[PDB]
Amino acid sequence: VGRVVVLSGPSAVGKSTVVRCLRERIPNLHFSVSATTRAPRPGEVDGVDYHFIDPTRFQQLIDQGELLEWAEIHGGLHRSGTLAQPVRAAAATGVPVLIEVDLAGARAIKKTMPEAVTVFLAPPSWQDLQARLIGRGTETADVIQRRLDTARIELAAQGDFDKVVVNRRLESACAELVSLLVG
Ligand SMILES: Nc1nc2c(ncn2[C@@H]2O[C@H](COP(=O)(O)OP(=O)(O)O)[C@@H](O)[C@H]2O)c(=O)[nH]1
Repeated sequence: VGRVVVLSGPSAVGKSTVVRCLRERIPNLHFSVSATTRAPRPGEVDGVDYHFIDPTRFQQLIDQGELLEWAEIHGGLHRSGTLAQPVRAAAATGVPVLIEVDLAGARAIKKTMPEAVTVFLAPPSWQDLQARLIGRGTETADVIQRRLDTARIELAAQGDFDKVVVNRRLESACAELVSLLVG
């Protein structure tokens, strides 16, 4: 049976890098393909980038308990979420599964699939995260303050997760995640 790992963290401690490294390291890793009700962009392939479904069908899936989690995107322009069945089928086939979501999505997945392993990717320090959020300083004081407040709230509840991987260095953080996925 394949492990299911749920990767989350602060909304900007940086995850598309770690995900890329993980997919290169584990040749048959299944990266969960979310359902959405927006339309495809040119270049997007149904079943690969998203599972493109229509608003009516998505509501069916909600009511039948077929989403591990879902949310309204841009205040309800459309919806996106994680489908239970592909994840369960991949795991029963023996293939490891990675789900990458925001913190609210990860909290919801722990309820619908408790055997999933939740991992919070933390920064090596507060000062490290703060420097990245100031960045080049092209954002106003009010926006930066709001991002610093948001990060503190999100960091303060890393205890709800099963595992904390501290992102000190790409190669060791990615190594720790490989151990969880195929160990
Ligand atoms: N909770 C939930 N949100 C999702 C899911 N997939 C994508 N989203 C959100 O939809 C938004 C925009 O999607 P898009 O611009 O195509 O690229 P993305 O941001 O990397 O997913 C992001 O804020 C995501 O957090 C999902 O499976 N579940």
